[PDB]
Amino acid sequence: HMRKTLVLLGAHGVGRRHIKNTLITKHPDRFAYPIPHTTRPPEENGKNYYFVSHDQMMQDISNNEYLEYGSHEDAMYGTKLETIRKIHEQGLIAILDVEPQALKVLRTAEFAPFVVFIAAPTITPGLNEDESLQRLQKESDILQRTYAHYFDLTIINNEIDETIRHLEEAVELVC
Repeated sequence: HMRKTLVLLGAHGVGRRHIKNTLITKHPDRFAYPIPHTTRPPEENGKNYYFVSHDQMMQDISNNEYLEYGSHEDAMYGTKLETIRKIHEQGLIAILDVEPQALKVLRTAEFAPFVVFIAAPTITPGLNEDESLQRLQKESDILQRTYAHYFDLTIINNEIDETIRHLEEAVELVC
């Protein structure tokens, strides 16, 4: 693989979770998702989470071993670079639905990302113009006008099945 990581940028709720899970479910021999590490007491280590002590996670973060990290209910969660490496070592493409900040560490030969921006729909006959859609479109626009330098491809998510097909075709070509 020339490109080993499919990075999906986009506003929260634009559909990246459905897209990511569908791609892996469809092609589990092609894609994988790096599960997070957490300091939340456990489950099975390595199933949905890797369990780590607070001190160990902090030491690893300080040593720049994490791609992303955050806190929730007195606990910490993060995606470790090593987890992505494991996927690559198996000849699989890692799918990462992350914030643009993650690209600082991901944009190297080691991870070789293909960065796709999944944009909010412009055709919305089935969606109420409520707070959720307005915020989705606002956030999508902020991302689009701020981080466009880093996009390899943009797909407007008007038809989610088409978005998935386009990603499959792009990956077949570029990765």
